[PDB]
Amino acid sequence: SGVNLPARRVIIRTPIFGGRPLDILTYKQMVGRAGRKGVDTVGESILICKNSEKSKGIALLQGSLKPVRSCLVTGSMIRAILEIIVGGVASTSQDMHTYAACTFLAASMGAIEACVMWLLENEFIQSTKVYHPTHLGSATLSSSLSPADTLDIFADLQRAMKGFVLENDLHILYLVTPMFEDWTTIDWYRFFCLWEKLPTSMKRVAELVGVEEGFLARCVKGKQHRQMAIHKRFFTSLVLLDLISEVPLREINQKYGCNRGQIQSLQQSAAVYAGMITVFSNRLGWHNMELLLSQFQKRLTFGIQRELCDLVRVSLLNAQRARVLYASGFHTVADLARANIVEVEVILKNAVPMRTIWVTGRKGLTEREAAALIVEEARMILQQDL
Amino acid sequence: SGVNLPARRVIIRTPIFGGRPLDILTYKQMVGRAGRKGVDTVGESILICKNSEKSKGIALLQGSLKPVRSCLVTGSMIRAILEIIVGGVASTSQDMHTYAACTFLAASMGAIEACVMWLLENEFIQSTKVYHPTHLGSATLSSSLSPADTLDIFADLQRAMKGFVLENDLHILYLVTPMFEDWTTIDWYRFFCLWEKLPTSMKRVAELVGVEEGFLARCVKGKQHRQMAIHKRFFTSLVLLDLISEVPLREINQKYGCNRGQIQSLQQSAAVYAGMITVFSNRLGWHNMELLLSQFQKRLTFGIQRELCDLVRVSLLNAQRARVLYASGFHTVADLARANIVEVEVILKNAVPMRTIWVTGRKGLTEREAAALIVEEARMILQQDL
Ligand SMILES: COc1ccccc1-c1ccncc1C(=O)Nc1nnc(OCc2ccc(Cl)cc2)s1
Ligand SMILES: COc1ccccc1-c1ccncc1C(=O)Nc1nnc(OCc2ccc(Cl)cc2)s1
Repeated sequence: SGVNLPARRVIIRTPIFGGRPLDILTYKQMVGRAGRKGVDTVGESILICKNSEKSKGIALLQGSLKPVRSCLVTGSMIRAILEIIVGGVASTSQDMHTYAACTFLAASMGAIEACVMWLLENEFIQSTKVYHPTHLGSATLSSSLSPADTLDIFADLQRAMKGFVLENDLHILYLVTPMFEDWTTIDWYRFFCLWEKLPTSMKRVAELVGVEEGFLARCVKGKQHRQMAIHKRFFTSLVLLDLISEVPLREINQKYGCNRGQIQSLQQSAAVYAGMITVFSNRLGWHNMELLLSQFQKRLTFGIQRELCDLVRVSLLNAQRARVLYASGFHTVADLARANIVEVEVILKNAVPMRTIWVTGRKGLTEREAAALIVEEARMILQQDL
Repeated sequence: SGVNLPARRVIIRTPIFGGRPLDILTYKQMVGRAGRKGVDTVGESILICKNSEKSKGIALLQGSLKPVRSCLVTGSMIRAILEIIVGGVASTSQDMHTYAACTFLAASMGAIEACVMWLLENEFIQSTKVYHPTHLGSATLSSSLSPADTLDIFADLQRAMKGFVLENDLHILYLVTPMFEDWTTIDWYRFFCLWEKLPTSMKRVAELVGVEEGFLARCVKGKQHRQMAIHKRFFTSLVLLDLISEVPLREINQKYGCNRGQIQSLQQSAAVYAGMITVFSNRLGWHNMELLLSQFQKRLTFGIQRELCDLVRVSLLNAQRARVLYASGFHTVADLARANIVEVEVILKNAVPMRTIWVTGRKGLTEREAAALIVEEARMILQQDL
């Protein structure tokens, strides 16, 4: 389902993918890559099946795509009703049913009343029965979060304001940690070990958010839907703690047991969540929390420290071409606009963990061209932003 | 002792000033204003005395200024020793006594050893006996605070990081509140009344810093050196709360019983203290507290809200020419650089609580000239800062 990568022959080892038969859409997506346009005369797809498996293989061969659905009480319809009401585009319930008469459900061929009742009973919307957005209802639509999740997000942030720990970045990370989902398979023993070795200030954040020690890779070590979601959020917030501490990905993998792809996926998800939480607090008139969260989206997107938050504005300074360029004295995009060209070439030549330097979207770049583009990007950034 | 304000005749009602005889330096300062240069031929000072008072009056007439002193264990010598050691200008104790051989005490004609011992026993300085600044010793010299006060300041900030209240500005104000000193005569009943009417979130900050209700304008209402310094800091932090809430000075005076001169003096002192605390946290590697405190110095210097923190950068927008200029849509020094000249003239003409507008250092300014200078200052600010 990703990038366009055609191959002359596509061999699909087994029709059973992950314990379940291969999806017909997935199978079509795979076999559509068989054959390079303008190079090959034909393209070949070979699905390797056997014995009984032969039946599922022939079903995939002769199958066709399933019809499209709507997926619309439900979270999607709640989101849609909130989106229209809070935007001011629809006010009366007659308009509310008119809107549902414009959806895919109306084209495929009660719920809106239930959605309006749920939004009214949860203080997302006020009734005068003209429906008007509240402050929480406006903040949910602004920070782009599901109204189902926004209730617990509001409760968590409101509890965090009452007591906050400013001597580390872990409390500002537990709030921007999205969830556990399935980003990794948490090892309980490993978690408990890390916990037994946290600073004298972390466990303060751990107990201020809900984590424990009697249930913190303990009971589950030798073997509750919210406490599981807290510890699996604490561990997740510990990993991000090492991501914003510029710990190398291999060290994070060794200490936590999660591979680098999972760590990168988690950091991207956490940066998205941090941006959403920042907007949510900004629209709610929470100035003492939005100010704290305003930098963690960048610090999680690039996995950096605060010092590099100005250097990573350059498109070619991710988290290691900016740290080696920061240690040499360049700590600001201003010092990098006139940064001696050949100098940054030498600095990028040093510290190796022709076009060896790889840039996202630029593929491989030679050291000289890489740092030349770095200084040019710094010049553009500081020149067009004022 | 203030500005140069000469008068033809200076009449000093009584030689007894504030229950004590008038200082000879103060008397000379008063009577030096008798006579305007280039206008009067002579100047007259008349000290009105009587009966016994006549003796103190004639003593003031025939008195002379006392000799200068040095005022240098003592807090001044501790400050001087810390200043030289942490600056790196002096390292060995031989150099430390050489420094004291350069002071006014050496010119007027043990202590340095006691000061070094006090700085060593309080972790301001490390001994290798070459003396080197620590992180706390470097942070004390950076944020310009007395090392005597910096210990309790460090303890208070360190306690605040563990538990902080971000849902109001009162916790960020209790840390930047200098002290009680004598800025006002606190009325206990009034204080207790205000306290009985605080938001459901203030008393959280009050109990997180040390304030109580059993002793909060209670016992002292019907009638301990630290609890007195906390409540007298809580009340002081409440007043500043109304100063940064843009409450009019007369309303603050009515609700708190402190006149406007005392309130302005307190707000200036608190802004100075906020700047010092911000630098102290900046040099200690406290990024989650320096970020919170980075705006309160301005918000206390001008007694404004956050929205006006960009408008008050203009020299002629204190806290009421910026609020009336903010309500009309100008919320940034960018919108005020091209702000229609005649438009801001009309806006300044409105909202009155020829040169009626008074500007600090510009004396009285006509509305047209005032807002013309306002837009010119905005242009200069946004033009020379990038
Ligand atoms: C909550 O918003 C986020 C902020 C940071 C990072 C991720 C998200 C996010 C996360 C999950 N799902 C969605 C979003 C999302 O992008 N929502 C957005 N809403 N507005 C945006 O700006 C676009 C824009 C701005 C101004 C104008 Cl005039 C027109 C368009 S982005
Ligand atoms: C703690 O510093 C404060 C900061 C804000 C407001 C009040 C104070 C304060 C309060 C009580 N006593 C003293 C101060 C004071 O100004 N100390 C200062 N130290 N350095 C400064 O900047 C001058 C400077 C800067 C850079 C160079 Cl290269 C040369 C000189 S000011």
